[PDB]
Amino acid sequence: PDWNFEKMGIGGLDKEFSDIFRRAFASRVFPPEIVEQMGCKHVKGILLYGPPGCGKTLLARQIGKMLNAREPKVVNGPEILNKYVGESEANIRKLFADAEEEQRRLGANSGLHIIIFDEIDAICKQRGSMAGSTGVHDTVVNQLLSKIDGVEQLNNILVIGMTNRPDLIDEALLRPGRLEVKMEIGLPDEKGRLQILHIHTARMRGHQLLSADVDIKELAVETKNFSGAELEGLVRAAQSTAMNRHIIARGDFLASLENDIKPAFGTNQEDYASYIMNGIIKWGDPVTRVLDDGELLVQQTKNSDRTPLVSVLLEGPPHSGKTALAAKIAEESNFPFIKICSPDKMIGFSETAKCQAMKKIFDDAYKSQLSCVVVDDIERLLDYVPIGPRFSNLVLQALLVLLKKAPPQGRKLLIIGTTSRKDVLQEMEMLNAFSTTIHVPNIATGEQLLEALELLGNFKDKERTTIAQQVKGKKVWIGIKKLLMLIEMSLQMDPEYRVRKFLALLREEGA
Amino acid sequence: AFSTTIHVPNIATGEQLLEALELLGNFKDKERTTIAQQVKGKKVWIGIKKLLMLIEMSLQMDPEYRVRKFLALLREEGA
Amino acid sequence: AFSTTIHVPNIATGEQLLEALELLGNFKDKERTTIAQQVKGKKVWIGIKKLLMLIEMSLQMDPEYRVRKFLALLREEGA
Ligand SMILES: Nc1ncnc2c1ncn2[C@@H]1O[C@H](COP(=O)(O)OP(=O)(O)OP(=O)(O)O)[C@@H](O)[C@H]1O
Ligand SMILES: Nc1ncnc2c1ncn2[C@@H]1O[C@H](COP(=O)(O)OP(=O)(O)O)[C@@H](O)[C@H]1O
Repeated sequence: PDWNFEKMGIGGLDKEFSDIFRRAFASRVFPPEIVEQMGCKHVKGILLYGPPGCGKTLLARQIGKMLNAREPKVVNGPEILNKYVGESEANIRKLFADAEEEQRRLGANSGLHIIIFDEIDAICKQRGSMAGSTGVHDTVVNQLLSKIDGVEQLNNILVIGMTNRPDLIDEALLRPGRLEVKMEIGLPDEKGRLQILHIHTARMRGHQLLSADVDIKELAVETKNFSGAELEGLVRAAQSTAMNRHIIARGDFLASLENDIKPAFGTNQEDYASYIMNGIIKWGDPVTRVLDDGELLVQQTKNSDRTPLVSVLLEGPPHSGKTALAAKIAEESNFPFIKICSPDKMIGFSETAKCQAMKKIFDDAYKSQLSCVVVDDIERLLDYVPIGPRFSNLVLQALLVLLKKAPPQGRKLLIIGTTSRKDVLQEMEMLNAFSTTIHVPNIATGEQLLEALELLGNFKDKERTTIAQQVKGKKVWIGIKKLLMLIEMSLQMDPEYRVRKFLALLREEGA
Repeated sequence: AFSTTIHVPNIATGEQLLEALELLGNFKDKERTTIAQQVKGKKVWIGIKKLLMLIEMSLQMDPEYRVRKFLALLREEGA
Repeated sequence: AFSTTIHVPNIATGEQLLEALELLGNFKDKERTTIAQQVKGKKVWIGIKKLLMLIEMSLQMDPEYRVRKFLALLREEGA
């Protein structure tokens, strides 16, 4: 048995490699004298899927190193497509034909010619047969499988499939014998990451550049979700500070410093700022009780085995910063995975491009254990307008099934809408699908207003005395983003005229 | 085009509802009995998949306020 | 554009019904005496392609509740 992971190359996924070893590759490592009776033909092909950056391509070559081929030829799918019809399929034919010579020449004792596809998922779209929608590339796959399971079948081969979209592949491409067996890779647990860190450090520890104040046990777990690929870049970044340390003139952690730089596959901390200008200004009880409620039912999820999915939307009148509150609710529990979906970046897209950004985000999210995702300004991406009813049916349809779509077993998430008007939604039947709602009343009163202004501190006691004298009495109904807007508009004034400008403008709010 | 149809009734009855709690065991005898005093001679029309979210959302709470918000959020739906 | 039409009628009479059942032979005369006394004087609008579902869907029950369900189902459509 040659399958031990004390060999350094990869780690953390030990069970999955064990499995392929268990049922996939046992035939090829066993004394053949027995099986030569049984005539058991080997797996010709295998599939493994998972997130992109989790070190799958070093598995394949490692089994090639483990059980020696001449060498791998690795290819990328898009590296072969041609406008000219003949060329693309022919390339594949060359790849296979390299082996057939040895197989027929040297019979059935030949060594493996191994193949790897970096991503199939474009080429292996599931063709379907009818007069229309035959397909664009539906004829390359025929040549492929005809090589795999075809006439003059060969036992001289091994082929590795790779994808991040396992469901689009045709079911016959992967029927048993052509590729029988599938494995899932999922983003590694902290144990796998401490192994990986042991790996990439193993030279540094030996060369003793980094001798001190370095613990992988904490430094692994402080990140709950990363890809093993980024960590090597991280280690390279960790290597960069010692070289950026000698710009001034034997190694230090800069990891705690640099982790803020890195966009993860998972959570990001640097996207708040555009959404959070000012932080969370608590003007009164409703604000704090709301985000307290957020902190309340988040625990529901994290402590629930029977409700993986939960959902709310923060409704309220406009310009109350519901977006910001949702962002804070995300930021409050230090989740593994948080992400924004917003029209800001999906701008100027068709009804089926933004959908494919959205399915991308959630199926990206499904495979994390615990997550919080947020969608802002539902009305906008739904492309709602009152004059005419107009919207894209596609979007809400594909959205609400996701609100009713449970992720795979053992993974849980909550989802957050910021919709500012729900009458449409009640009419449009998204509101029965959401579990529950939050009214976010905008500030209704001056006694709360001046309090907030004291928290900001723009205005003096006299400037504030002005307000306190004139109106205690009105109930002003105002969204706060507008408040900030016009104080900044009055903050520029002749000081004597500063305040009553604010007041006069403020009395134009309506209702 | 469809041959026949079958109406799944939603759960009208408090007793029937109470039996499910009795079945699931999310709630203890003391509170369930408190509900029995509270809700009987009563018709309640709420969804099952709604119920799950209710009992759990309350089941994460401190016990004193737990049931109180439960039936409050339940009575949020009259019919 | 159509040169002519044909109205196809739908089964109007327990008479046509029960003789159709004489034809199929699924139900024998004894139970049909009951169904006779049930249909006479009343009108029926149902087409047979739906009937031929009702026949077997009732058939799969035990014989005693057989015909009572059959007609009791047909109450819905006949009304
Ligand atoms: N606790 C708070 N109360 C009120 N406003 C806050 C609070 N915390 C932050 N904000 C402010 O909310 C503003 C965000 O704007 P806002 O999200 O209200 O526009 P919007 O509501 O998305 O627009 P629309 O009303 O069309 O949805 C920021 O300036 C932010 O500082
Ligand atoms: N144990 C491991 N787990 C995850 N990733 C690893 C591990 N060991 C190495 N890696 C990194 O995983 C990366 C995989 O990159 P590659 O396979 O080229 O892109 P993709 O993973 O998207 O196909 C490699 O660059 C490698 O540095």
